Amino acid sequence: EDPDAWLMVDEILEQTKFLALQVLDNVIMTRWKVLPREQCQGIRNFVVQYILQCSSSEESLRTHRTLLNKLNLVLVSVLKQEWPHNWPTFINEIVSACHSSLSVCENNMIILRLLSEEVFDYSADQMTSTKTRNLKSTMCAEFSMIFQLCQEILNSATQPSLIKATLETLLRFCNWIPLGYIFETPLIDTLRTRFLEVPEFRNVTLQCLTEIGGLQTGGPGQPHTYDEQLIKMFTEVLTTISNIIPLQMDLKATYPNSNSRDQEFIQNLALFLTSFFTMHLPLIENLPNRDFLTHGHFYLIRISQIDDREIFKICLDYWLKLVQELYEEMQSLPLNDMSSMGLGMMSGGGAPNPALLEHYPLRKHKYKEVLSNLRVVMIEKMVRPEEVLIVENDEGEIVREFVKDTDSVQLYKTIRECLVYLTHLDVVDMEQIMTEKLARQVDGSEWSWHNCNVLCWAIGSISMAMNEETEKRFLVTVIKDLLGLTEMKRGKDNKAVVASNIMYIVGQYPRFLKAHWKFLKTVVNKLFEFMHESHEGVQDMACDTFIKIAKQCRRHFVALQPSENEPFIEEIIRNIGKITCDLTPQQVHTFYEACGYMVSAQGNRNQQERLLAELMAIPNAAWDEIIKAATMNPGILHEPDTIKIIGNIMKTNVSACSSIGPYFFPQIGRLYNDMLQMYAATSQLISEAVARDGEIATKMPKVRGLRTIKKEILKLVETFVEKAEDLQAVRSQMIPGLLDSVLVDYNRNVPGARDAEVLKAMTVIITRLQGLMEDQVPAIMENVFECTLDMINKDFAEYPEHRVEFFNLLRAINLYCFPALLKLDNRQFKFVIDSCMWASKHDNRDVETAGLNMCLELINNIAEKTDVQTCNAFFNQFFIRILQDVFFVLTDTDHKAGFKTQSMLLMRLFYFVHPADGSAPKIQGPIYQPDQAQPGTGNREFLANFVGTLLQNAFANLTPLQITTFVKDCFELNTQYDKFRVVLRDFLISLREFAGDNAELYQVEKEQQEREARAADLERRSKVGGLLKPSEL
Repeated sequence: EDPDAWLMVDEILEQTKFLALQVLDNVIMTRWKVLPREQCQGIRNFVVQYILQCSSSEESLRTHRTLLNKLNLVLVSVLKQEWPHNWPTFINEIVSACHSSLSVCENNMIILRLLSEEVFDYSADQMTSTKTRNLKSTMCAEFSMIFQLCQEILNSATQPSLIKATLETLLRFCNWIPLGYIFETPLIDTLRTRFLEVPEFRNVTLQCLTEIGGLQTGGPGQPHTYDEQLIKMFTEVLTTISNIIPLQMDLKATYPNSNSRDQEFIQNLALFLTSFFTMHLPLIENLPNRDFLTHGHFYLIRISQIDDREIFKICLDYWLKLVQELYEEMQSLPLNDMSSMGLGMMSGGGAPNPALLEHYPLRKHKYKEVLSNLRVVMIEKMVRPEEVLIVENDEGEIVREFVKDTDSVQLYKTIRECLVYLTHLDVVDMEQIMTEKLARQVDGSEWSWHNCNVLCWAIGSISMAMNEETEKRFLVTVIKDLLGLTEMKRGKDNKAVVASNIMYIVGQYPRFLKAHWKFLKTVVNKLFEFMHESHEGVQDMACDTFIKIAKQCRRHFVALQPSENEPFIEEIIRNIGKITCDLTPQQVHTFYEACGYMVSAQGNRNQQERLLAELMAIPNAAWDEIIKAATMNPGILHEPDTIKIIGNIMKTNVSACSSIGPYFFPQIGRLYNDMLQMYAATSQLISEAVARDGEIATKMPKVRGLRTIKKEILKLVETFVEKAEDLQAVRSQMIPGLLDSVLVDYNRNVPGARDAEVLKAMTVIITRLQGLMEDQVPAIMENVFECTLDMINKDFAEYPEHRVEFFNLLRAINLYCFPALLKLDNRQFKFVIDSCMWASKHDNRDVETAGLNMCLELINNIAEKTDVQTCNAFFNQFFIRILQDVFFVLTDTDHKAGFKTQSMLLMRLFYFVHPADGSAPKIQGPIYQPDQAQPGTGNREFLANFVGTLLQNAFANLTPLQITTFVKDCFELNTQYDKFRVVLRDFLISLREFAGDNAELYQVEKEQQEREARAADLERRSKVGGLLKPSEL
């Protein structure tokens, strides 16, 4: 036990002694109770002495720096255990030690910085609600001594290392030091005058000042009001900064040509300004000079210009907070009340004419000039929107990208928000800036892909912020200019960029087009032009922009425009093939979806039928051709070409049906019969393929194709069933034939052949139809239930899709077709329960959630919707089975996520035995489990006893009385969910393994706060136009 270490440090010879030190530290961490008091005191004594020996000479210090480092680490390690108990003296000892030699003082500072790092790291995540303040107040007296130390040290020092370490320590202790002690003392003057100017001390000095500025003064008068001191600090520091940084100096170009220290300094400056402004802004506003506010914000802009993601993130956050605070002032105006006259700003959207408010005494005007710059920079720092699918790769060529980092996306949202607020503050100057940049992009030869892109992205992203009129004018100019750019600039790249931008913009402005149809027509034809170009990305974006525009402005296409002789949709239908010539099938599907929206817009039923007919003319004709061909021989069906084609037709129909909805029935009835026959055919082809080539045949491409076909058909059927309005007809006409086609086949098919999409379909049709599938339910269970289960038993993990969809199917059945469920054979029920229980016994959170949900719905339905004898027998077996399993799962370290439902489930279980209401108490289920277990009659008593027996297994450290109280708590709190689950939660927390398990148990409490948060965010955002995307409405 380290006697050999003492001898080691001296007698040896150096890696080995360090290793021994690490063993020592690891042991002290490992053990603390075992040591005898004399030996603990002794080890502290000797470690202190050995520290002292190297100290007295700076040469020895620099020579032994690593050894000193490990020594200090061991010291802080022991310190965490020993110091909180009883060691005030150490601090004073350190005070006397710094007043001994320079070196000793340095080491002391390093030590303080280390201990502070170890404790403060633990306490800075705390948010400093109540705890950090109390700790501060308790150790205030010692901290004062520490201040006298740091201050006088700062005054006496001449050695760089001393000053540096001192400042580091001061930084670490800033929050903890009494604020009054800080402010009354001329510490600030000392920091500014000597060290801030010195390059070496400058960064750390600035970080300290930043921390002081950030310091919350939650009492304006509680101790004293420190606004006056802070103002002096900010002013003088700002002046010094002005001296350090040239006005003419351009940060953007300079910054890349800089080392780590300088960049870190700029970061420190941004953090400083942002922190101070965030916490104490009105102070500078009220100042008469006004120069410092504007100068600081100008610095903020210059720094914001710099191309660095971190710095820019900081600046951006502050800018957002500022512009929100400024805007909400306008929002809180009495002028809102005069919205009726047309005056002021509506609660909705629409930026007000800036001129109307210039006569007001408002904060915004103070920043007027600054704002005019900010917008520009915000335009310059705009990023690629969600909708845009193409980007120039580093190498050169334009390419298509599916998704981007979340970090980029949230950045986009924040920047958009800022741009919107800026636009609201002054729509005119905004319009002027964007118009200028636009004119330069078109003719001014300020042209670059980057500039054009960011400008256009900014333009599109301000939709609904501007009132319809200014928006109208501006958009007219923009559209003309971009069309000009579209035809003038050539080459795949240039045209791709221009087209992309114009498509995004027109995508973002539906309302303008609604009142100005000619532009709508023009941009549509231009979309087709873009569609025919070589690059796939422009095709995709053309189709997507088209579907957006169709979605928002569907009604106009059906209507007759005064300009045109016929409805535009009619024009589209005839030329549809020519348009879709170059398209990939997905693009085609999207197209047909948009057209589907347009068809959905039609109020006239017969015309709707006609339009739908002519719309599906091509897929229907192709379908008929294929039907004839397959009718002659179904061998053609098992050909890659045919499979892919049929799949395409099906997907097209899916898109169309998805957009049109309830009025798709004329189309489907036509196709419906032949689909069933195709389904039966393909299935039969599979049965032959397997018989010839064994069960392995399913792996081969042909069978995979057949299954693909069947799946597509089913997906179409599902879609239409979702959209249906006439449930009775669907039940009568579609369902029996559908089940006739799918079920017996599904049963007879081999496991390889069986497809989960059938189960998905059953789930969907039962979900929509509800109590009309009840008659058909026995047929489904007969053909599905027994065979599917055996696919789970033999193979534990296999057929996961089948697993999830089987369970979800059962959930749908019980949830929607309960009265039908009571007819099941008793044997099947146990399997149902087993599946339900396993569903919880899995690592996947979602399927588990669904499982516990299903069990809950089950027992609830048994209680509330069933006769008492049926229910009480049901519980006679399943109450015990379920309760047991639920407890097993809850008690496990894994499956913590399920707690949210688990909590409720138990609550219900107890609810059925002893409720908290009733003049004469109402028992949901009277009789209990079979006699062989216990002949002892009584529910509550047996429940308590049994729960105790199970609980003793979990943890034996519990008193029988603890169990007793817990059970009673469970019984009385069955009425209130929150209280019950909380008590259970804390009770679980008490356990050691659960203490180390952390807290997943707070799931519900997390959910509620996010619900309210999002509701608030959406509420304030709705109050401001532009913040809501049209599609999000």
